[PDB]
Amino acid sequence: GDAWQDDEYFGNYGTLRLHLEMLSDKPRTETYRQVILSNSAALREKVVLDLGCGTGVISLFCALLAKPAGVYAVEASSMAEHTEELVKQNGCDGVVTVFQERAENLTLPTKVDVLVSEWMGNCLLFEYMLESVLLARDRWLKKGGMMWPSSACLTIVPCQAFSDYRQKVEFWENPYGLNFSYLQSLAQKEFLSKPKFSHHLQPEDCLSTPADVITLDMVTIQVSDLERLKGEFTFTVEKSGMFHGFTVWFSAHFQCLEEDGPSIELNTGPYSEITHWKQTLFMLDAPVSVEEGDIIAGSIRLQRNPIWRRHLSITFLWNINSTEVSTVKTKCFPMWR
Amino acid sequence: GDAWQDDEYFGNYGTLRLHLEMLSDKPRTETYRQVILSNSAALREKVVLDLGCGTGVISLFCALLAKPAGVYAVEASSMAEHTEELVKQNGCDGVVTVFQERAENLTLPTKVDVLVSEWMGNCLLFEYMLESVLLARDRWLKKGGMMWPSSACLTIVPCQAFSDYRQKVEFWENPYGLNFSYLQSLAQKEFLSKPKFSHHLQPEDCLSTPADVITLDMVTIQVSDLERLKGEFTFTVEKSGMFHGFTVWFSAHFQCLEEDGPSIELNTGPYSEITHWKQTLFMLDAPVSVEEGDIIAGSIRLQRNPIWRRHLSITFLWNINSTEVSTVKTKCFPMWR
Ligand SMILES: Nc1ncnc2c1ncn2[C@@H]1O[C@H](CSCC[C@H](N)C(=O)O)[C@@H](O)[C@H]1O
Ligand SMILES: Nc1ncnc2c1ncn2[C@@H]1O[C@H](CSCC[C@H](N)C(=O)O)[C@@H](O)[C@H]1O
Ligand SMILES: [Cl-]
Ligand SMILES: [Cl-]
Ligand code: NA
Ligand code: NA
Ligand code: NA
Ligand code: NA
Repeated sequence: GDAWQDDEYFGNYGTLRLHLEMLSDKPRTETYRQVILSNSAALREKVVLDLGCGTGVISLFCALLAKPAGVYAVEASSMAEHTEELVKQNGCDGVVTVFQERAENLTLPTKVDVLVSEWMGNCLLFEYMLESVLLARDRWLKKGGMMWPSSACLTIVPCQAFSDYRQKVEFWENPYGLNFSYLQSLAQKEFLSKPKFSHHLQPEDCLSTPADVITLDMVTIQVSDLERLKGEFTFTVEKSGMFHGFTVWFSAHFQCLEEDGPSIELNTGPYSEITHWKQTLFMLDAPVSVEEGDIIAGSIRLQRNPIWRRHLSITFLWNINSTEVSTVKTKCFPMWR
Repeated sequence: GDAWQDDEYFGNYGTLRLHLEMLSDKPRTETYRQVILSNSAALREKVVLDLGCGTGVISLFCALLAKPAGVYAVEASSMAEHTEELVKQNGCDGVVTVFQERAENLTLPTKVDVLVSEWMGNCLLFEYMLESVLLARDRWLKKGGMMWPSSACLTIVPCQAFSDYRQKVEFWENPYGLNFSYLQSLAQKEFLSKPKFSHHLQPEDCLSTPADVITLDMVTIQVSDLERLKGEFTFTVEKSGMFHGFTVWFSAHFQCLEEDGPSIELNTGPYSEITHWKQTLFMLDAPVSVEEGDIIAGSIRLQRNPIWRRHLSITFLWNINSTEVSTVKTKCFPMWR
């Protein structure tokens, strides 16, 4: 409710702006289309729950690209009223049923064989729609049923971010020949203490090979596991450069309904086609130069905000060519836009 | 106060984000630098009022690139506390005095010879800082004194906007093969009823030569003139194309202090270097095809909001190859972000 900021959250999803962004994201939307196509024969006579269907696009993929026994399209925002009309104008109202309900207070006619949802936020967990997905899974997913995505993982890499640091911090040293360096302290707090959403990381700015640090198993994960997620990492710097911070993204995996089948992946990283999530940048307070062979090791922690339940803080701990504790640095980034 | 949303307006100018945007705007900031340089000798022993000085950059241009008798740097936001320190760290605290005051409640030691300000908003008038500038002019500018800018004008052109109309309106006809055309009515209201700030108009999308429609004389204009500004226009379409709407920008002119001197111009239009204002796009409800020789004539009206005094509505009236009144179309755009 108020702790979930549901008025603002679902109010935003009642306008076309966010849905235009999702549907204009071709890698994202086509991935879900490909999952339905790759599993078309296996979906026949299955009951599908599309949790948070928005405009209903995923439900329409299920009803038009396969032959399920039924599709339950669930959407809590005011968009559901239009989704019902869209389903009917695409000739699917006999298979797709629209429920204008929250997953938490959901009443469905039957349990389901497949629960498909697009719940991933920035750095995977932001806004914690995953909680709603897990609650609907526990109540409505039949034993042996399929979660789509079936697993997800958080991936990070040490990176260079020259343009960001120069434009936001070093800029103040001599703009037009004026000494504005007195503002650099304020610039570090205002521009570097928060994550930068919609960062486009270039491959040449990666200082090492990216590593998966946290992996979520969508069948076994529980709501209580989401309060604090942690992963260790150790990076060998592969090219000499400037360590400005960490870039974070995620992947989502869609297991085939049949063991012998194709598994489909949605990757939001720098080596894949850009998505509306792009990547997320976490700047250090001060950059440090590094050379090939340097070891950057530590951990990342995603700590859910105890009061504002759609928010979290991301804490990096890292050490460069060292194991001691007096050398360890840490920075905590509140995840707010 | 509340009708001026001063808490939010001056709160925004208390952070570095907006000042970084202004100072990173090289055409904007260098223009004011060039005005000071071009008038350096004429500014000697003059008293200068920098109204809304922000970080104090314009005041520092005056004290460092000329020899004025004194510079009054006035800033109502919390940035003024830092501006005072910036002035001192640039060795100008003997010439520049910082006043953390609103122009409306301003108490200066003397009247001034020059009133310089960067007050222009989107479509020139947005947020109506010009009102504050005119009130300070009436009280503090000596007779014969100089306003900088000394004049400004609003410029518009009929234009093509294919990408905007396709991405926001036509997109819904067949996304991924689905018929979402039922959403086009909602898309027209959500995406086309409001102005699009930060539009980058390309030269090849101009359907005619741009025309100045409203011109403001900064010495003679009065606050009461700002309630309703109107200008007529008539465009001969120079290339066959698609009439998607109107693009609007402005120019500001800086008269030399001496008659025989260079006059300097800041232009935010498509034939000039891009500024942080870019241009502003006003989309029609439905595009119309036009051919070379077609006449698009009508008027534009900037009507100040009577309640929310930093806002306005922009009303276009236009007619294509016609003089009658039953053929006239009109669209009113509320100026909100
Ligand atoms: N607890 C909940 N119950 C029902 N719907 C929810 C929900 N939490 C989020 N949603 C909805 O899930 C949607 C997430 S965005 C994805 C929309 C659509 N499935 C697509 O892929 O294009 C939003 O419309 C949001 O309103
Ligand atoms: N009525 C008023 N009194 C004092 N300052 C005002 C004002 N209205 C606007 N301002 C200030 O004027 C500034 C406008 S932006 C320009 C800042 C600076 N002169 C530069 O060119 O970089 C803001 O800092 C704003 O706070
Ligand atoms: Cl300078
Ligand atoms: Cl399809
Ligand atoms: Na409904
Ligand atoms: Na991976
Ligand atoms: Na002060
Ligand atoms: Na002009």
